Amino acid sequence: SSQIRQNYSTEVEAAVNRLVNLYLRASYTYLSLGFYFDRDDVALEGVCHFFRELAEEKMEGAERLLKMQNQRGGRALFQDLQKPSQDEWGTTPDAMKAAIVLEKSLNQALLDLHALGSAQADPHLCDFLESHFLDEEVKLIKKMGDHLTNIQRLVGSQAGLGEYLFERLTL
Amino acid sequence: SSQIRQNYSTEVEAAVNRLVNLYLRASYTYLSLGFYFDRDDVALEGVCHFFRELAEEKMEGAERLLKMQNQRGGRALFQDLQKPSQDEWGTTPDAMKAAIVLEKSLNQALLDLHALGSAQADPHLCDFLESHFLDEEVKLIKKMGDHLTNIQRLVGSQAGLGEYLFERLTL
Amino acid sequence: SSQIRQNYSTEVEAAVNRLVNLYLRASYTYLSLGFYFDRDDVALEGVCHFFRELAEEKMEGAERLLKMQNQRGGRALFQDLQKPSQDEWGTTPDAMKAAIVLEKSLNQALLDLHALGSAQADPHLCDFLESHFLDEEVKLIKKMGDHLTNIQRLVGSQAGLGEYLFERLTL
Amino acid sequence: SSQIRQNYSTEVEAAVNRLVNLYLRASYTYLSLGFYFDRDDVALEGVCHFFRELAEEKMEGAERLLKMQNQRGGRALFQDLQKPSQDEWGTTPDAMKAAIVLEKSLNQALLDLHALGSAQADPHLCDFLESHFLDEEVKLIKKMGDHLTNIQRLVGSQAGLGEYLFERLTL
Amino acid sequence: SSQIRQNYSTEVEAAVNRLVNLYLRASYTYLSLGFYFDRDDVALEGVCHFFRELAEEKMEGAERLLKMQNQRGGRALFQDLQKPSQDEWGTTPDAMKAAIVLEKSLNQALLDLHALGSAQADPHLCDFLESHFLDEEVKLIKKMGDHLTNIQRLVGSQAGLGEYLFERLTL
Amino acid sequence: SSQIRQNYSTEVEAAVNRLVNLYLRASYTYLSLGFYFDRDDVALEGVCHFFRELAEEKMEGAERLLKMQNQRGGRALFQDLQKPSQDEWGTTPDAMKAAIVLEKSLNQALLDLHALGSAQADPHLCDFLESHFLDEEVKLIKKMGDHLTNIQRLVGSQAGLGEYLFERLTL
Repeated sequence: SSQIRQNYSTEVEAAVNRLVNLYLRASYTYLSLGFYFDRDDVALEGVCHFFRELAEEKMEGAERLLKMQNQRGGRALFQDLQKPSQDEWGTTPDAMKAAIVLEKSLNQALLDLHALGSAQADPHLCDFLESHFLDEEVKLIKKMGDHLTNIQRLVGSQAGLGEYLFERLTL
Repeated sequence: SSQIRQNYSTEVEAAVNRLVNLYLRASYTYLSLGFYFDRDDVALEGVCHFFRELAEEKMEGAERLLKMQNQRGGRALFQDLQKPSQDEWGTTPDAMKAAIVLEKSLNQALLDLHALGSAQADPHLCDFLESHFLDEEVKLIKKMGDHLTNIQRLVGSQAGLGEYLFERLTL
Repeated sequence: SSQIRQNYSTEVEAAVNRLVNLYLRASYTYLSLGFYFDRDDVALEGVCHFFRELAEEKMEGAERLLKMQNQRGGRALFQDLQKPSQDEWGTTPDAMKAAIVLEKSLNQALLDLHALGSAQADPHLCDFLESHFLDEEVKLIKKMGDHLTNIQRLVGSQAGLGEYLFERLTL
Repeated sequence: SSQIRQNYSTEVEAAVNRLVNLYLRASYTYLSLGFYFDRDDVALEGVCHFFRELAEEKMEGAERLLKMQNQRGGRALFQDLQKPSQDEWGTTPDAMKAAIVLEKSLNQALLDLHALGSAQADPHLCDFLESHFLDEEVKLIKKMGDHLTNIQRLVGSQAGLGEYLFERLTL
Repeated sequence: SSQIRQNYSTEVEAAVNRLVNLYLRASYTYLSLGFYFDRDDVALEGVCHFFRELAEEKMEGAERLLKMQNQRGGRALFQDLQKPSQDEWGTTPDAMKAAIVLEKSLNQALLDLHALGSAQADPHLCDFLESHFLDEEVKLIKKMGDHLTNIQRLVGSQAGLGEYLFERLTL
Repeated sequence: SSQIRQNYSTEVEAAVNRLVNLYLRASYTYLSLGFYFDRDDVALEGVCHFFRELAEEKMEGAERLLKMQNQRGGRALFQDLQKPSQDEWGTTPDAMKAAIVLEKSLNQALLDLHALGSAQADPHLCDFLESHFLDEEVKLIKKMGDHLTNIQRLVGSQAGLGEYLFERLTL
């Protein structure tokens, strides 16, 4: 048995492994989003960069979860990673909506894990999530909502022109 | 009685306290304008920053009035501060029009106080207002008019696109 | 409905708006305290500076609450601001006691909101308060208690002399 | 009665004093461990330094607890400090095992205090512990487990040689 | 049809997508290897760092392949990523052998793609692989063989001690 | 038996262990004095700092004794540490008198050990004490006497005011 594990439930251990899978899946989704916007027939560089940077952020999240798993004496277990939900991602608003869906799903998983940690009286977990994950998600989701509002306002006017201007002047 | 007060009428003293209330009310209005434009469903950062900066400017004006009140030997008296006139502020032109209404009201209050000071033969007051308030108001109102003209020219063309471009390229 | 709001109760949203009002009221109270000590017939500069700095701190608190409200997808609503409870604030101990009453009231409002957030299973709110508000209040209240003890020890000896020495050597 | 105390239970106050005693006892234990490894007939400098540094860390923890006690308006009460459990500490693995026992005991005391604070609805305490104590303990216990694994792997091979190599190349 | 594609076969396009999957799978495998060596009951930091760095290198390879796919006018298509072949990776020699198996498999896939490109008379592909992938693989495989020889020589002597010394003095 | 011990009596060895206990007890006493003056209802920061610094000095003394014990080939033995003689320490003169009592007791223990070393013809011990302990004690006791004289002169005049002025202008 583990020489360091203390107050770390099998329930939380399993939930952390599942959350790693979710973060790696998110990273994969963002890899796909980024490279779609790099296509010569899409060609929105600021959008490609926005999603490639998020791919990296989600990988960092997964790594942080895995370091914590080992810090607590749990055992990292990896599962197959499902491919992203789409092969083509449409226009900038389509993609930004998909991103917000994805983050809200990650945020609910974090909230669910926090609730489990509170049920399990695991304050270290609760602190860990609050400190590195919950505020980052709220900030990111707010940024994405601001972006969606701007993109929608622009493409309601003139879609092609609006997409270009958002990419050039916001991203 | 005050050991320093000299040539400072009760009329001007009361009028200065009223003008402080007006400046604090203006500050409050600008706080509300700023945070409305920070909403995820409005999301015009340059507009939020424009009004938050004015909130600070109006607080500075109130503070300057209060320092002067004490310099002259008058007594600062504070009243309840009424909430801003609106909870939601519409589009950028709506908000800029409301700002100009608000500043013209502050400018008339300054002009009224200057007239009172002249009637009371109070040249220190007259100098104080001219030096720190009257030119600032004229400059600010000119800037706001220039902004309104630009915003109107833009949103007459294509409203969503125009609002975005003003926020990105002027503010 | 809000495109970003998630796990943010109407109860907490309303409570945050109420707490903003409380912080702005506190800011106003401190504005009044500060300028009272700037009067030529009170003339305690270090005391004026102490309270003017707190006025600014409480405004910053209100602004932080309002940024968070929008981050979560709630809607800032502003109410009339009641004037401070006094027009004149007595001696330095009187003023410091009033300050401690005021902070304890803000601290209880924070504790009450934290309890609501815990009842609503809102860990982001709980983290937000703990990180930016609860330790600041405990630190500030400790400083104020230390000051009150010192002022009381001094003015028990010789009131005028003691008030002067506190202002010159502590503030 | 205390002019600053607010939402700070007698239960938590007493528990904090007990935790101070535990941290000072731990500091004492580490003082003893350190100087044992400084003996000419033990002579493992990196091990002496490892434990002397922990002695200092635990004293810092006690000091932080005591500052917090006063910040909250509680009263520090000190008890006799029991001497460490051993006069001689064996080999490096013996000592590292004893260290892990000691830290797990401190970590359980922290967890117990956090639970009490949660029962008492004391979020400031909960934040304090999470921010300065709970992650430090988890990090330190992980480091100690890593060290124990390495020392065990080495001394299973050739005990004297392995002890030397750990001290020279890890510590 | 693509406005830029020229001399880029559907065969090579599909083979590039498959090679991306292989590189992402390799990255995943290295993530797992790295975190296994970070376990408190394995605790070989230099080994964890060696494999975590390779995880990053393989992700970079995948990204380079994907940039090239778009440069040529092909379409990135992503598939499910299978989990690594093991959940626990044994001792340092076990892990290094598994790494060499993995790289030889990547190198054969590169050789196979180069042969296809030569059959398809696609010199750009051939240059791309030679310039960014084929020499990197040969260098990395040589390093891994050197490491395996050293680890084997050490653990043939005294396994625990040898594993430690390799981690401390080579990695 | 010890491979280094030479001219180091069992009598001096035991006396050094006892003196370590005395220095650690003194350190503890100073910890208590310091935190008493940090209470919100005592609130004399310069006094808290004066005693917290002495706590650290006495710990350093204990550490120096323990390094010397091992240098000579003796064996450090630790005993239970009795809690300080008081839970509350009164006014600044009360506390300074208690400090002088405490230092005079440490100084007599040093003198007693020096006499023992001279009886045992142990010149290294005699040099050690003279070089690191005896002049430090004489300097510290002189400083404390100077402080007591000043505090007494001040609080004979007006106790609260005098206590404040000493803390602000001497400490």
